[PDB]
Amino acid sequence: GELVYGKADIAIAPLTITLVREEVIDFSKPFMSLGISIMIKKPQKSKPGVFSFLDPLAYEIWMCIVFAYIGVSVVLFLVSIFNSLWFSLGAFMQQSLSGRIVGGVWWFFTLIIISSYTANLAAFLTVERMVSPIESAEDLSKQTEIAYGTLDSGSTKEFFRRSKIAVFDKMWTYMRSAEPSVFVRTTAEGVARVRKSKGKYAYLLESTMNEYIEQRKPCDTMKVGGNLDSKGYGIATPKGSSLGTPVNLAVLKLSEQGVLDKLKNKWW
Amino acid sequence: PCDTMKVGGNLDSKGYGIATPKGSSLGTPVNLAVLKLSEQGVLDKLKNKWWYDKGECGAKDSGSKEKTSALSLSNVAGVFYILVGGLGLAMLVALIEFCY
Amino acid sequence: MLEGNERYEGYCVDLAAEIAKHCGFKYKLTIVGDGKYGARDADTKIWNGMVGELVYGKADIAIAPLTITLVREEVIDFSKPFMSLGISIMIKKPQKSKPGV
Amino acid sequence: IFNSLWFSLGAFMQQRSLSGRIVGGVWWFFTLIIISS
Amino acid sequence: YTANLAAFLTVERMVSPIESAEDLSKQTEIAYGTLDSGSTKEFFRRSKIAV
Repeated sequence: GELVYGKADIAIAPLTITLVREEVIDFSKPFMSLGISIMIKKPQKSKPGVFSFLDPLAYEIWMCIVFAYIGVSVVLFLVSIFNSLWFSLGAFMQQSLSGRIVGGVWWFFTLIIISSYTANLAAFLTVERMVSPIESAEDLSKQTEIAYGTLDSGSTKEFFRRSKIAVFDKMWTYMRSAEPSVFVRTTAEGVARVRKSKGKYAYLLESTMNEYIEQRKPCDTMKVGGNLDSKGYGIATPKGSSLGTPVNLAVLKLSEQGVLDKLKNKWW
Repeated sequence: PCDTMKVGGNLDSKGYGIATPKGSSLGTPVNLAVLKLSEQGVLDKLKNKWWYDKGECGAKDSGSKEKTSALSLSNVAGVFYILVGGLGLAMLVALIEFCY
Repeated sequence: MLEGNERYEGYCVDLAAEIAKHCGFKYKLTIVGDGKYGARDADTKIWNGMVGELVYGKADIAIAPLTITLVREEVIDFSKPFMSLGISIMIKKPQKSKPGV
Repeated sequence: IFNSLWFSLGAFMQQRSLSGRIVGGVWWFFTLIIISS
Repeated sequence: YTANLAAFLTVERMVSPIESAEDLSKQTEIAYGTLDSGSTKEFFRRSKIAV
């Protein structure tokens, strides 16, 4: 209102470019691209438990070795009743020509398994490999353990409301019937809800603000996956002003000489 | 054959546009009509049309390759196939010992 | 077998009809010369390309993936960007190799 | 106890009753993991 | 034998190359390049960024 009413001549600020603002003043070309990204708290994975003890061998090897135990402990029944299983449970306990190469290929078989369980068990106490989070936004919509929402009023809530794309429509039919209120009051209240959720709540916002929180304390959020839409800021001048075109031709000289990206790499 | 994959973000910020002659009559109205189609989502809908929809690797854009925490079942198979290969060779010698 | 605007299909072909829907004008689809872009010679200082056919009167508007640059902005009027992009990385995604006995 | 710790230290070492036979089995796979751990 | 098995598991557990511009600039096994004449090559020429 300070440009159309004359209370200002030019404006340089993170101002989104829209169609309604273009019918009153003159917008320049964008100086920084952004879009709706995803922000989540770093997978710390400081939650030790039993589901991580059997993590070495997979859910299919732990359950495949027993088919070899009872498969060898029952062969000792045949190569020699309630005493053979009493000897084989006492044989698979501590580590005729038929029964000879039975408990030896079974040795060399339990060789590699005990050799392999120890090998990979060192591979995840070396690097926590902590950073393994959901990134694709289409993956964020197919679950309900971890809630997600947006701002109660803004350009972000109106993006999912009128979308004729299949992936984004289901994201909307959730937050409309999701109780309790998955919507926050301000942007300062939305960032404070992901931090006190033990990693059970998410927030969507622009990639300029999402790429800025990741590099600030307490250093826990991380932008995951590409953005959802395409948008950019700009500079405005009054219609017919003597600085509308002179400034528009100046910004494009900045991005080509690597100045806008050196500024984006400076304050971020 | 969907053997490529975009890794990381973009290094620089650039974009395409529609061009009109300087002072052309259809200059501003198209500039306004472009903002109308971007906000109406018609731009990202048509972007999703000829890329993912009519694209030949629509399936190669949903699957993910991550660092598995566990050990592979395949390498352990080389041991199970040499164990049962000994259990079977063992029962072949039990019969020649029961007759002699 | 087709003729006119039905011959060509793609992102811009649907973009053309949608631009001609909120501005209403009979548009004829034409292909520029030799798949040309916006460039300027150093010796002759002659422009060529889709940008060239807009300053020389052989066309009225150009709709294509045209990189928005300063040397192109001083001569024609660019609309707002309808598609953001950037230089990225392409690596052959591996890890499809299968362990064997 | 003088012969049970004699046999438990001797059964800690290497990695005829069905009840005692299954005792020898669970103690290996438990110590086998801690030695691996 | 058990000692050699754990070395290869940890090398690949490093997960390389990770997705980034610098990881591509840090190793030289998997080389990298652009186009000979275009807006892509001229980008790195006059770039005053360390990476």
